[PDB]
Amino acid sequence: LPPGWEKAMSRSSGRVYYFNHITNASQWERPSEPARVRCSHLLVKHSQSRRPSSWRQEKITRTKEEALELINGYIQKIKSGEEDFESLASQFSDCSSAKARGDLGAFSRGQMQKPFEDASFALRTGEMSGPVFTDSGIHIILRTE
Ligand SMILES: O=C(CCCO)NCc1ccc(F)cc1
Repeated sequence: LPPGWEKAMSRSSGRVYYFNHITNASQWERPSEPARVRCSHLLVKHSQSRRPSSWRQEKITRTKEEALELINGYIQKIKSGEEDFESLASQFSDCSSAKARGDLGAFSRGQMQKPFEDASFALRTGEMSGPVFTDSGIHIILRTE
């Protein structure tokens, strides 16, 4: 029963699943620290972001609820294989790292905003987060190293 993870029950199907309250990931199978990790991310900003502006939009006006809907939609397409994380990050991430397919490079604890850092270090290599909230907006995080 690894830390961060809990058992839960599907409302629609009644089948057990597992949920991580640090990364907001959820999955059906029973789940399986380094100085540094490397992550990519897809950021969707909203009107309450620290700076409501990006390379995509001079004035970001979408609500925090609308931003969460967009994040949820991207997660669905990534999990179905219909779209690649890197493709969606390049097209739709409100972070300048979109130009690098979302790649932020490597970082230690104490550099990123805390909810982002905690989710990044709690992911296993290759694992992707659910929606992660920071003062910048809502993130999907992919731990690559
Ligand atoms: O430089 C890299 C990747 C480095 C090698 O892995 N990405 C560009 C970038 C990173 C963080 C940003 F906040 C904005 C842009």
